[PDB]
Amino acid sequence: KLKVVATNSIIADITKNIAGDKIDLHSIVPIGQDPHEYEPLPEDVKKTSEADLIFYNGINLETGGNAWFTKLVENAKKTENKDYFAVSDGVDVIYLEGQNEKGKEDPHAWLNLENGIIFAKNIAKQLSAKDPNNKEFYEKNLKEYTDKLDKLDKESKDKFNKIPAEKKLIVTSEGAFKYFSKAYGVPSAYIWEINTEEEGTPEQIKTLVEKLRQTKVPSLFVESSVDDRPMKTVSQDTNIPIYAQIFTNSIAEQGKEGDSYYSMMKYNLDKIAEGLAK
Ligand SMILES: [Mn+2]
Repeated sequence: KLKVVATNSIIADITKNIAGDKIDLHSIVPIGQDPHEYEPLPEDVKKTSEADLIFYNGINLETGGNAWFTKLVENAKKTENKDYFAVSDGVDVIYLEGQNEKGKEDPHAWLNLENGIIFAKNIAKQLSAKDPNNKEFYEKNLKEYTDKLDKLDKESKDKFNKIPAEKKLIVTSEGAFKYFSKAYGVPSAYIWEINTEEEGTPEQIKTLVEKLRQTKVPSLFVESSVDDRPMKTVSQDTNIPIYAQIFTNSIAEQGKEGDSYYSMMKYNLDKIAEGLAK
């Protein structure tokens, strides 16, 4: 079987939905772990060295800071667009502070379903190229999978468009939902910008509190993977409740709610549409 390596559980789950049991799949960043600044273990080094095909997010998720993915593919003698592929190729990139320069791409593309569809298309393309015997199987699965994501995308856009505009604001700790905001027409507000060193300072908290007091947003949200003390403080200082915990960097453990890219996004979209209609 084709030996495939995915850098994280989101990419691995999309790959499973396209390839099923036709491949030997290894995921580096485990469920619930941080896909930025991760430290690969010897098993990840060995599996990457043996892989036929490697999938990574790109757009600086795994190549910024410690550049753990760059070190991994360099030590494995794997070549870009031959052995390893960025599944984000083709997304309409967002840049930090709206400044279009290499290195300023915002990595959080999968938080809108159109980009999850692009990820899937890139995965199906490269699986079909490396394993042409299963090309028809991968294309059938790609069509079924992207139909499922597209239906969820259309339903959620219809729900957000109904929400009174004065309520439509997605508030999270990190500014990680800019792709979500662009796709769904829901502006973002947050405590700290992407790549901030000190997360949840008194200055950051005070700044968001002052912004939110001038809005009618009825609910705040908090990422399940972050320390919730900064958002709890914002919630108490603004008197706006935290409606739900939401997924950002990972799917959930198998058997739990949100244990796939689709179910993670359905959970987020359901909780945010519900919370903002309050
Ligand atoms: Mn992030």
